[PDB]
Amino acid sequence: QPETLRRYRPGDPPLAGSLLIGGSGRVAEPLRTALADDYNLVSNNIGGRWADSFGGVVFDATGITEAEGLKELYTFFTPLLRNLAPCARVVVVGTTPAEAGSVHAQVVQRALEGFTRSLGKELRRGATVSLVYLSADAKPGATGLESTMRFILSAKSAYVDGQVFRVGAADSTPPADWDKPLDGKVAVVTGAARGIGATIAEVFARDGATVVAIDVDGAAEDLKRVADKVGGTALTLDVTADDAVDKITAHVTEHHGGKVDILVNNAGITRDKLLANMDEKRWDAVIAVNLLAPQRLTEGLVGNGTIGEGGRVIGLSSMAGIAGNRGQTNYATTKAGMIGLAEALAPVLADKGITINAVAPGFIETRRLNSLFQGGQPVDVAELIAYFASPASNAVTGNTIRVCGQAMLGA
Amino acid sequence: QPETLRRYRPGDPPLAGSLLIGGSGRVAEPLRTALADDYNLVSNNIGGRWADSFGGVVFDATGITEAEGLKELYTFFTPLLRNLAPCARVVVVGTTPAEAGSVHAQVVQRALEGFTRSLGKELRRGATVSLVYLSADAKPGATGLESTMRFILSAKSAYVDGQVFRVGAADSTPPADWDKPLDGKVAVVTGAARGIGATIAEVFARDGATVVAIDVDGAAEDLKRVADKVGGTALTLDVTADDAVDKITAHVTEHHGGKVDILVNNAGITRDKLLANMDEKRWDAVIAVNLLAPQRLTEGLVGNGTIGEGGRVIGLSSMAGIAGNRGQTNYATTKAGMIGLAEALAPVLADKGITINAVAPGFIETRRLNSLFQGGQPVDVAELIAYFASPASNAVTGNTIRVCGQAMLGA
Ligand SMILES: NC(=O)c1ccc[n+]([C@@H]2O[C@H](COP(=O)([O-])OP(=O)(O)OC[C@H]3O[C@@H](n4cnc5c(N)ncnc54)[C@H](O)[C@@H]3O)[C@@H](O)[C@H]2O)c1
Ligand SMILES: NC(=O)c1ccc[n+]([C@@H]2O[C@H](COP(=O)([O-])OP(=O)(O)OC[C@H]3O[C@@H](n4cnc5c(N)ncnc54)[C@H](O)[C@@H]3O)[C@@H](O)[C@H]2O)c1
Ligand SMILES: [Cl-]
Ligand SMILES: [Cl-]
Ligand SMILES: [Cl-]
Ligand SMILES: [Cl-]
Repeated sequence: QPETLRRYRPGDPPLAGSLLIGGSGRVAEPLRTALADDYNLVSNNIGGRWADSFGGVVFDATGITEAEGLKELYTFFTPLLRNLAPCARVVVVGTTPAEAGSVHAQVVQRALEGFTRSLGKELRRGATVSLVYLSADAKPGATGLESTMRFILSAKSAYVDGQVFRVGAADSTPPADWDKPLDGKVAVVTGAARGIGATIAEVFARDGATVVAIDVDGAAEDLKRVADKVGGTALTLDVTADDAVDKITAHVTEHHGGKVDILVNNAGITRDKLLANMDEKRWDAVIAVNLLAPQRLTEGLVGNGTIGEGGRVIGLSSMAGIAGNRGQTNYATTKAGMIGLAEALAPVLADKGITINAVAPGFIETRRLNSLFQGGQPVDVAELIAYFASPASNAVTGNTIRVCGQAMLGA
Repeated sequence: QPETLRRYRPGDPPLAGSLLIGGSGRVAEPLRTALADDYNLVSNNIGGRWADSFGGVVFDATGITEAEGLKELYTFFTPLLRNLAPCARVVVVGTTPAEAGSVHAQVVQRALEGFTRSLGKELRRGATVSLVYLSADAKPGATGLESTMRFILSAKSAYVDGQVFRVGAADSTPPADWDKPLDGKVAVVTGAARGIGATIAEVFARDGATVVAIDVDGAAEDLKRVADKVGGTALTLDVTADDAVDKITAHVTEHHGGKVDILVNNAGITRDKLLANMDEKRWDAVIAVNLLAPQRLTEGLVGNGTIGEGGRVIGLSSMAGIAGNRGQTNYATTKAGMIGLAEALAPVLADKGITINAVAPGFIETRRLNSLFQGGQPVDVAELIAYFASPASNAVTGNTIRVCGQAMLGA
């Protein structure tokens, strides 16, 4: 039977149980220190006695440098798995493999992904697995890791499973309130009149953001309703229009102090057709909306300073961009291009204090061939986007993370 | 209905039809020059008239630098798809995205993978798609690309579909005979008494190699039969033994002039068990054979000079190492570690003129959830390994290529 997944609501504790952090690397102790107040931390013990089920189990693998040392994964996890609660979170933290410092160490840190993806296919009742890599150059405090662990170790990550998160070397500052992490931020969401975009607006506003909801003229009525519901503003415009950057710039100058902290390139279309049967309009329309427009909005709003230091850009990719899909040579090209935008701009935007990442949804109820045996919800996608958008996620850039319940499909 | 795939046999032309090479980049013309004698090259024409079906179609995308330029994929391929023969080969050649020279160019070169993987899911009757990336620093002649194109553009690649090949900057020398590419090479194949290993030995010997077939004492009878059939030698040994490197070194010194040109780390075991139910022997045995032994044989034989300039190391990974598999936290860790060995040693071994790569088989008859709607054969795996082993594949290192018929499963 498919598990009814717990999802986030204000005031509900992050985990449905205790948090055990172990392993003998460089992140276990600073992570225990950082999470002790908001989580119910418990220590490991040889007797295998714990009053509560584990809501979260984190293994710090950053100290493993030899294949003989991989046995620590086995000895740590085997006594703990039967105490996992439904919808528990299992996380392994390693070192970015190319930075691990020796051939042997790079081999074992790379091997961790085989372990985590397999373990995810063994967990039951909605529990998920995650692999987080941390740069070898992060400071001892590992503050740049905190927003990633807090996203994973919460109900917000309910439909993210089997994924790899890649954290760089930079220190982070926490938001004033981890429960309102986007407080004071101005967020532009394209395609916000319906679907995933409308839910992104709601989750952003839940987290304290001021949302500029963008959609086409034909959706003006629904767009205003979304904007009013979230306490934000509605901007009707076609993202392919020549003056799109001008219009967004004028709008946030008029209403929101002249800046954009978060840009979500969510607007998109499909024109499905086998390539042998496709005409030019079906190709061109899809490239214009799904690839040219996100590139132009991102470069234009960074280029005129509207998005500045602390900025966050998130693009909507798709599993079709990663695995391909019959009838979608146009669409999948644009969604692989959205990954390309994150990967190509990440070093360029890092000089400006801006991150850029991509989310690749799988099956979103807008089904069963995944570890959670169910389809995702729009809120599950919006939560991953909000994680990237956090002011505390400054050390997370160039990532593509799938929100798919650990779907079988992929590359 | 599943297509009966054409596979390689000496004297059969490489393609089942003509070869059309197009696109306006830096590889179209030198590739036409290199392949003109052995292939039946035809030019594109606006009338759409060709006497024969296409056995191969190659599009050079290295000149595309702007998303508006991606339309060349559409205009080139749409008139050509209906003339593809059964088991045809479609290839797109691009530039390594991080080397493409501008943000816009990196975006479009990265986007090519969405296009190719989608097109593969539209081709019919056994035809396959491939994406090849070539370093921006390759010389105009693109000689380092030739062994990759010749593998793809042949029946040898029958079960390789949807994959990405990554070619570096180095020039290559062709073998004296592309139909006996391993002539004169000494190849060590572990686990060669049965299964995929026995077929690797046969394909290597077909291609002209002298094979050292390695397996355990209990398989001595079958091992000798394989060795005799391929004209090579049998070496009984357990690859986990302390003196394994010594014994291989002594064996090739006694019989094969003291050197190893090709090492295939194929021996492997499984001990499947849910991690919660697994004991220490099931973990340790799998790490010892599948990860520690390949690392030790590779580093030991490079370290004592038995594998030198021109050497080739190929490891057997697995789709389980990429996607994970229930009950295989031990096995999948080792198969992700085999990818880690290729990725970590590639820069170290490049200083010695040695490449190292990994092959990840999917479903090998030892089924239907792939683009070819059928399971692979051991020969299909062996052909991909022989491609890496070619003396002309010196510009191919650090690659992991799946042999899966474009399986739906993955990461
Ligand atoms: N299962 C899924 O729905 C799914 C899966 C993977 C990825 N995605 C991606 O997620 C995003 C949201 O998908 P969705 O299913 O909610 O889509 P949708 O079609 O329901 O909504 C997209 C919105 O974008 C708007 N839009 C389209 N073209 C526009 C333009 N030129 N200018 C401004 N607004 C424009 C539409 O009017 C619409 O309100 C898209 O980028 C889509 O490709 C969706
Ligand atoms: N479908 C598949 O068969 C499949 C799929 C993906 C990957 N692989 C990998 O491909 C390789 C070959 O698989 P296979 O199915 O042919 O396996 P197999 O079990 O049929 O044969 C492997 C051979 O290795 C030998 N071997 C095992 N331990 C050894 C040791 N310590 N020293 C020396 N020889 C040893 C065995 O005796 C056997 O002859 C393995 O690495 C396997 O993990 C196989
Ligand atoms: Cl450490
Ligand atoms: Cl169609
Ligand atoms: Cl060029
Ligand atoms: Cl079991």
